[PDB]
Amino acid sequence: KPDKLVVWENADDGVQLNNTKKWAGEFTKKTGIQVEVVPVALLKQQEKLTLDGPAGKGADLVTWPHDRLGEAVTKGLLQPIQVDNSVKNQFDDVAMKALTYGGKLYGLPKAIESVALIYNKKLMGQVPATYDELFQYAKANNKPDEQKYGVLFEANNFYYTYFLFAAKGAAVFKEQDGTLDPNEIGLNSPEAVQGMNEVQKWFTEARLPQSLKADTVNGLFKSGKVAAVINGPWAIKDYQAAGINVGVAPLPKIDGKDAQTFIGVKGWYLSAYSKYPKYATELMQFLTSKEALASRFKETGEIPPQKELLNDPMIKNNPVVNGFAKQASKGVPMPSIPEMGVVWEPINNAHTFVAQGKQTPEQALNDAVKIMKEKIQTMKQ
Ligand SMILES: OC[C@H]1O[C@@H]2O[C@H]3[C@H](O)[C@@H](O)[C@@H](O[C@H]4[C@H](O)[C@@H](O)[C@@H](O[C@H]5[C@H](O)[C@@H](O)[C@@H](O[C@H]6[C@H](O)[C@@H](O)[C@@H](O[C@H]7[C@H](O)[C@@H](O)[C@@H](O[C@H]1[C@H](O)[C@H]2O)O[C@@H]7CO)O[C@@H]6CO)O[C@@H]5CO)O[C@@H]4CO)O[C@@H]3CO
Repeated sequence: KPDKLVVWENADDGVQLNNTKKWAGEFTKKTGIQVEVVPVALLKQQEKLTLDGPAGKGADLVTWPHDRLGEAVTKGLLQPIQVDNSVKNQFDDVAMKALTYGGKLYGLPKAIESVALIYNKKLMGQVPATYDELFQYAKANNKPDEQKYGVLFEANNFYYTYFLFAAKGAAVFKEQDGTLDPNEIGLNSPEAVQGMNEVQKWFTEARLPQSLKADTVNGLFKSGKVAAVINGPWAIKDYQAAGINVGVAPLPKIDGKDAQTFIGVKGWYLSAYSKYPKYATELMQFLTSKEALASRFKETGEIPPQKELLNDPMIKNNPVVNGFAKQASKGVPMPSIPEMGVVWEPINNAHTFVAQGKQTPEQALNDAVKIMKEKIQTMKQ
């Protein structure tokens, strides 16, 4: 049997899948090892490997945002990768430690990301100076009965709403000597309730649709109906191909200070179930070379956390990229400790309850954290 590797890439039916297909094709051309690039939705890949991995049907290389890395490692999904110091030295510090857990490196980075204010230059000449101005802009221009919006975003999704919580001094996990305590969830603190109250206002006063999803936000912006969204670098190519003259700015200052968004790092990881860890790691290196990631940026629009590429004027001074870099500079990497794998469902459920007017900020957050704590007592080895 000739050598074959399997790779799971995001199922975007577009730029990300095509770019990975290209470079895998070049690896096969060079090495003779056949590589199949299979589209699997990025946020479904970990759950799919949870089943297919032990079943012996999993991919050799997988990819998802770094926040669930600790969870993945604890569950035995991934193995550390063996690369030279020279290969490591080519990538940004923040990205490399985000893919590092328990002193071990679990991947090589493809993209570093933060949401920012993405606006339609034909609808919005100048960005609002403050969050208060931004919210008033939404309150005046969000008219769902005529398919028109001033500001639209996934306000039912904690990934996006995080800056509202951070503004009030809320944290996902408390500052117990860095991050050395599984029981330091801060998502039902008084400050966190202040953040969730801000979320509530977007549905009660800015009349944002209930049960929002990426497709709804993106589709409406692409149709020219929305002046501004809070979204990430992943949506740029799609917006530009929909004829939008896109501007990117850091989120307007909230309570007088810089907005603190999450920073995401997406890397390639090596499955613990891989029958060919040597060859797969070689493919991972090939897919994340300077040449590979420079091409990836050109096609996908996703910012590669490669040291030389981040300072490439072609990428660094790109007006679209610049806005995202600015916002990311004020942001924090998502937690990547194992207990992050218990956070997302309850907290997003809490956003849903408040958005629907079913539970208050306080009640929703209290219920969510109780659920989180209970689930942590069913985790690990
Ligand atoms: O079109 C959007 C999205 O739609 C589908 O996603 C579903 C998913 O299939 C459901 O299982 C559930 O998701 C779970 C996740 O599975 C779980 O990991 C966690 O998710 C959190 C992430 O781990 C965390 O990093 C963060 O996510 C960011 C992400 O870092 C950003 O890069 C950006 O993601 C883009 C995706 O990479 C891209 O594949 C696509 O996503 C699809 C998804 O593939 C598909 O299966 O587009 C997005 C950009 O629109 O944004 C996300 C945040 O939206 O935060 C999430 C928590 O939101 O928890 C969720 C919920 O329990 O629900 C999602 C839809 O929300």
